[PDB]
Amino acid sequence: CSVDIQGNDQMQFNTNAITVDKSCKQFTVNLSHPGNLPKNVMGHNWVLSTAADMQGVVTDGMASGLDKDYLKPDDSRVIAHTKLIGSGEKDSVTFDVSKLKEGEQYMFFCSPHQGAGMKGTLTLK
Ligand SMILES: [Cu+]
Repeated sequence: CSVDIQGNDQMQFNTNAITVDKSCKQFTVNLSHPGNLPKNVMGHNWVLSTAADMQGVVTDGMASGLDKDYLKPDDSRVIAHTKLIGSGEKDSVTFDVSKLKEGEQYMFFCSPHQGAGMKGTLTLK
């Protein structure tokens, strides 16, 4: 009921498909950032929404800027998220699996780099 995920200096996560076992009550993502670039140059977060909500979350988050960790404050569309991290920093987020529904499509992404392809699927199994 946990996954370790890395975001690197070239705007890539080390996975693009996360599976959450449906028997898990909570799920945890441990985000880290190998590489050498600091947060105000190549910062990453990990953000979860429905596939439908992803674009809005990214557009509104980018507009919110670096000091808001590239996320719209109190965004109802964001199921779970970490803070923004630079190289050598780490952050974890845990969420209730009850927040995911069978039949729905979910995406994870880094909001500042989602447009550059830093995204993937999250699926219940
Ligand atoms: Cu990123």
